[PDB]
Amino acid sequence: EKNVKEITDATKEPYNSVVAFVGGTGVVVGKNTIVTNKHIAKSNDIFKNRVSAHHSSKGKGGGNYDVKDIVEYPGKEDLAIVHVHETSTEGLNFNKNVSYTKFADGAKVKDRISVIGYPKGAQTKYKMFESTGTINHISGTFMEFDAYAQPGNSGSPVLNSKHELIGILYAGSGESEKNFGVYFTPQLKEFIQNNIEK
Repeated sequence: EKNVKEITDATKEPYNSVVAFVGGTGVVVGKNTIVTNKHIAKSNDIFKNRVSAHHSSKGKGGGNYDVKDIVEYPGKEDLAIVHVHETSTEGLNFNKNVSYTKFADGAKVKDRISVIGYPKGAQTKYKMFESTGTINHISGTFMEFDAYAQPGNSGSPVLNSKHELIGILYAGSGESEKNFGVYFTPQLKEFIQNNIEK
């Protein structure tokens, strides 16, 4: 499926839970807590760069926030969580400018999904795009879906028809029209919930 539309204003749910990294995308899951891919978190840590809360072309941004620390998932799964300092250098509060996306118990094959991220964000000046598709395969922690994705879309939220979080993108095949995701089992939901700032 190639149905890709620009989200020109990202101040509303669920788009205000999506954040921009340099190399890709994350989701806001709880207080001061962002979920993304491992290499997105790791390579950002050695440049010590900021994250942008729901940046869009006409939206009015949610601020730019420094990273506190990074917690990686010990297993094989491409999952890292990221903590921010909640006060930006403009004085914006993180938790007043995002929403927390809900989990999504669980998913089935042939479900319609949305992938929201920043494909080729360096070339677009980081426009937010929504891409729709369908889950073809779920096996344990793995899932496959046929929504159009460009790199970019590393760590992009996969949402169901009720704006709830099924998982995140980590890999494409090969422009890509079969892409692979980290499907959030209860065990993965346990890990994320335990690492939300309180």
